[PDB]
Amino acid sequence: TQTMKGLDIQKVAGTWYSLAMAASDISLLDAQSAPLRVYVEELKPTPEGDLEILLQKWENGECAQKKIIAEKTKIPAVFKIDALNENKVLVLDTDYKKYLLFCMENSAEPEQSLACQCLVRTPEVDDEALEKFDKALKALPMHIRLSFNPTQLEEQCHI
Amino acid sequence: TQTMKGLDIQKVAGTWYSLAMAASDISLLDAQSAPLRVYVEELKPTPEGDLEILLQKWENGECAQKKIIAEKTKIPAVFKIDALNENKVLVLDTDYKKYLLFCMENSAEPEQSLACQCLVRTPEVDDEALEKFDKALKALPMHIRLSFNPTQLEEQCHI
Ligand SMILES: [Zn+2]
Ligand SMILES: [Zn+2]
Ligand SMILES: [Zn+2]
Ligand SMILES: [Zn+2]
Ligand SMILES: [Zn+2]
Ligand SMILES: [Zn+2]
Repeated sequence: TQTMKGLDIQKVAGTWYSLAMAASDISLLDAQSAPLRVYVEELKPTPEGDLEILLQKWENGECAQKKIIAEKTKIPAVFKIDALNENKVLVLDTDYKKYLLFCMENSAEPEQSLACQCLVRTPEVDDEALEKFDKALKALPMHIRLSFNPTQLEEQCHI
Repeated sequence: TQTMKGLDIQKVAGTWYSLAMAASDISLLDAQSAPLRVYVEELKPTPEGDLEILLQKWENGECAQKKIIAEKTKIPAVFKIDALNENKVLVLDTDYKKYLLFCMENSAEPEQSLACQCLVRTPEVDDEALEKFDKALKALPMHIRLSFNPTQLEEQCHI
């Protein structure tokens, strides 16, 4: 799994939308109740160089907002978390203005816990971003891949 | 959507397993409760040239067996059904001995109803069949794609 070189984490700040999702195990994304079925609303980088990830997630028959604190590490573009039974956030690529690709995994069991997403800044299907997502997914052993249509992209998590 | 030329429907008879699934709309396969989340157990061709499709499907908190009668039509490899809010079964390709690729759709709304599967005769992940599945999927506008691991392939529909 190759991460991004020369990530300036301050420039990913602002609103985002989850466009596409992929995972190594089907049950990680199967249904809205799935453990890693999460929709990113906002990335908030901190002065220390950490990354706060604001997202929506299905729980108790409703979409609830969660904040995840990703601590920076000695490896660039890799952040430590303690949520969703995952411990690492990996930023694969971003142009800052349009798209951002990232993955979540558990270091102990990366084959059974790898979930990757393609984010966009506006709720519009960007074919360029999807091409870069699929290109990055070639090396990884993914068993499920999702891509939201324009309607679903606007709705994100919803009942 | 291009169907198979020279299909001998008698030779698809016997046990099958659903290896991979793809659909044009996410909600068609999202979760076991999804309308087109079906697992093919057996294909039974009839003397008239029809195709009985035996499958398992989630309903009322349990996997229930369903039989679908696919009537042959003036087009080879295309069969008429009246189930799952679909009206057509399309056989894309098969070698008879290992794999079979097929799709289901509603003629009225093919973009919102297209669901395609890759079947294998034994519960073992066949990379060759998946390559042919993905090759056939290139032309179609799929928004979700699933591929079962060895464990899931053996379980098919299960609580
Ligand atoms: Zn601070
Ligand atoms: Zn910190
Ligand atoms: Zn579409
Ligand atoms: Zn008969
Ligand atoms: Zn008949
Ligand atoms: Zn695998």
